[PDB]
Amino acid sequence: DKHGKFLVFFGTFVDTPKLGELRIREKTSVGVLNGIIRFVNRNSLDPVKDCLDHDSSLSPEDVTVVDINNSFYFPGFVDTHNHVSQYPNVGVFGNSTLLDWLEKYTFPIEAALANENIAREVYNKVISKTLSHGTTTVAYYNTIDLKSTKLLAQLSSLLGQRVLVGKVCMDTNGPEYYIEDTKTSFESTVKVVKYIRETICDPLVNPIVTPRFAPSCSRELMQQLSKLVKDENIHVQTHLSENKEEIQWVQDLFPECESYTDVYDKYGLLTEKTVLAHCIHLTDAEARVIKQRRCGISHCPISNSSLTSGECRVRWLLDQGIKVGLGTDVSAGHSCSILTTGRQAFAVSRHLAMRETDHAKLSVSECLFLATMGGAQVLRMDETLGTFDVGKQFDAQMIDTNAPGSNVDMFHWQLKNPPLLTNEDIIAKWFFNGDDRNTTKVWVAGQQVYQI
Amino acid sequence: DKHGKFLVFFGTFVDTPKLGELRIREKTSVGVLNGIIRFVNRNSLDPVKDCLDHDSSLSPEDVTVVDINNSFYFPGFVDTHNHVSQYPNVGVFGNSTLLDWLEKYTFPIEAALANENIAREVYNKVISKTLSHGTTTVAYYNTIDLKSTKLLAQLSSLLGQRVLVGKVCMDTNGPEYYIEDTKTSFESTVKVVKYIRETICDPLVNPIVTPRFAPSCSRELMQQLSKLVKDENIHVQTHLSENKEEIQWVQDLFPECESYTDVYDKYGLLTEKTVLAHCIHLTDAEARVIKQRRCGISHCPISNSSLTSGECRVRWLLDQGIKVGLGTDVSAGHSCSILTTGRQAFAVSRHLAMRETDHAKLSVSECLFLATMGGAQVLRMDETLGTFDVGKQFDAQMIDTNAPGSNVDMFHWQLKNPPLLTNEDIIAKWFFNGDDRNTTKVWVAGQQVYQI
Ligand SMILES: [Zn+2]
Ligand SMILES: [Zn+2]
Repeated sequence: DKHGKFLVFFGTFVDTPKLGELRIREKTSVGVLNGIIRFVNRNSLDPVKDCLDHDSSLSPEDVTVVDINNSFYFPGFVDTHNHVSQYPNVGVFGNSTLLDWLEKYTFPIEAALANENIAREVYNKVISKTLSHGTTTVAYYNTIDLKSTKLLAQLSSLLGQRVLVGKVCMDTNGPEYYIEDTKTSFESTVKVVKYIRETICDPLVNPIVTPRFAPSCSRELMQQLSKLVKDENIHVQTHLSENKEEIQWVQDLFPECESYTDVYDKYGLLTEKTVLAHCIHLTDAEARVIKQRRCGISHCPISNSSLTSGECRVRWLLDQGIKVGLGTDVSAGHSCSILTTGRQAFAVSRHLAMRETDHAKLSVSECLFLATMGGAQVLRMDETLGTFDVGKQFDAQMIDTNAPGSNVDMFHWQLKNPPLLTNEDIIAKWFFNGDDRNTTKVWVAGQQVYQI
Repeated sequence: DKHGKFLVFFGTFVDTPKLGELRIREKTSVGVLNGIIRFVNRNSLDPVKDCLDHDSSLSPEDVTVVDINNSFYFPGFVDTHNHVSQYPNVGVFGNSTLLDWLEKYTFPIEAALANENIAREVYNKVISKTLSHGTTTVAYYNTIDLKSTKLLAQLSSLLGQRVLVGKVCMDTNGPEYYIEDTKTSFESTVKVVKYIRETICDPLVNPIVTPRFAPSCSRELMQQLSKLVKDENIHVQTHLSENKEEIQWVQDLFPECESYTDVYDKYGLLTEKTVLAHCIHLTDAEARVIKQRRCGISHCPISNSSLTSGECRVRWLLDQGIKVGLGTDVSAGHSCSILTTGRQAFAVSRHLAMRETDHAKLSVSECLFLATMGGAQVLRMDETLGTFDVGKQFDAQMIDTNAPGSNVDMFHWQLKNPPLLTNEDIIAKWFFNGDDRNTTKVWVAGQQVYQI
């Protein structure tokens, strides 16, 4: 436990303060106290003295130095969309697309997690696994079950991950074994919000109102949830414009509205803290509404490709000023890793560029931005998360490209006559061939929550 | 060393004898002697007795039992296209597409490997790394250098991997520091073929004539190589129809020919043992020629996406009766893993299916076929490689989904009321979230060449 202890981390710090930038700070000291970065000193010669210069009140006794050539600190990844309850089905989907996959795999597994013994095992596994891949902040969809959603929030608090935890709302178009009535769906949401805020009462654990998607939620439910969201200033998360059959269904179910996006708009769910997953098939008018309402988009490339949903037009969304982050979308996406997700965002953008010009491509640094600051923006936490900057939370991971078993390797003669690698090249090697085995330590709010 | 010892492997064996099939044989005994599978007995109750029943000459002393719930044998992967010399640049390519990437990264690194000290390090690393990912057979492009290509063949023999080793041929359109004259390019190819066949003299190590691609090879060189290929019955490998600027260049360079494919056809390089990498932008006429000449195609999805080359129409090629395998295409593709390659073939086929109907999608089992039997077909080795069948080589890997650090996990309650996993589902979980850490042992020609 590091509360009350002044920390200073010394070494190389890599982050992405602006889309397209990759900031690499060598031989740098980062002072941290009670989870908050207090200073960042490049070319630091004396990390302890940097702390004493920063605060007259300190003595050398009060300072803990943490010392990092092939290693660097990187911010924690932000997973803006993850159905923790679906994790038993990662890799399991066959030839199916969205609506068949929901019926065949997803409602069955979510219903099964009403068993607290199963749910506890799944939650412990997913929180620990995502942390081990460097995910420090995650927006979780759970299930319609109040009690299991409360357990997920409790275990999140215990294990030290930064989370938003949602009870899924479904009062229409679900199987009889896995559906709510309207009053229960609303009242259970009120209870979970109060329980998280007043009982769990942990700055790292937030509620989030979670209408599953428009086919699952009546107009009455959406309007009731809207009012709660407004009155209590709560995050919202839902799916939008993922699959062509889904979109046709929404049009058939809500023909009084102009579009899928207009359904959420008219029934009050589009806010500055609304996280919209997928957003593939949007019209220009829909994207314009999203921009105007200041919602954020969770780009889920692994799911989108795996379920043959489509290609998210990430550059087109960014070009309009919409904030975009990455989501794993477990289990439609098979991976718990936002690094894996970033690699697939890179690939998807090139499938689009094959037809839509090079403008559509995302660079390595842009994908790392989406994986960190982008997700922080989508969660309206970018003032406190996503980079190594004064005043922000020390949510961070240690990357060691020479960790045991690493698939990232570099020959001595490549390191600064044969061609030499830049620092940027080293980061790219981790981006493409790194995995969890290179994440050796993870900190959330300046507390070490994971050790390899 | 297992020569002279009758082996019997007992456990679960998984392979793909026909495209679209996934054959799972539990509690099965596979007898192996001097690299060759001698019997496959399902529901074996006594593996030693199975050997004694198979061969009257044996005594129990002569039999070595190898005993495998979460583990199975799978055939070795076949990497039909890998530029080992480019490995220092994996992950390093920036925003570039093919022709810029060649000039900026590839000719510089290949030239640098004229230094035997560098080359030896790279070859040891790539052979060991690919083996550790389960690749038992690989077709390597090296460089234009005779001596380093000989070293690669020598180290391949020493380390036990099954290989085809090519000296690259370039006598046109290269930098002055990295180009051959025609006579040297041809005569050095004659020497490397003789050295591999007569000096290395190892059934696991074969030569392969390697015109880099049409822009690099004069008409005179291609015709001279053709005659050698025919007279000495040698494999051929080259690139075909990867990138639109490349294709335009070929048309400008060979306007007497009808197409890129027609260049290779007219100058004699299209044979039953020709391995054609990429094959993205083929006309119907080109694919028809490939079918008629019985060439095989190396599908390289990671490279194709990363360099924004295009989408290989794998189903369309298979539909015409052309054999297709997988290639890593190190370093345009960042990964040494054919499992990673298979996952990306799965994804690419769905990008095509988004526009070309579900017919274009490849299943998990089909990708595992391309990764094993498909590559064996492309190399004209499918009678002896690619499945667990009598008379074939024991090129195999042990997959343990519970190996240390595994990202493939399964809850006890999922294993045969909550939904249960099939055997096929378990294989899919490894396909999507497995990596080298699940490959715990690798055998080539019935000799263990790798241990985790
Ligand atoms: Zn989702
Ligand atoms: Zn290649």
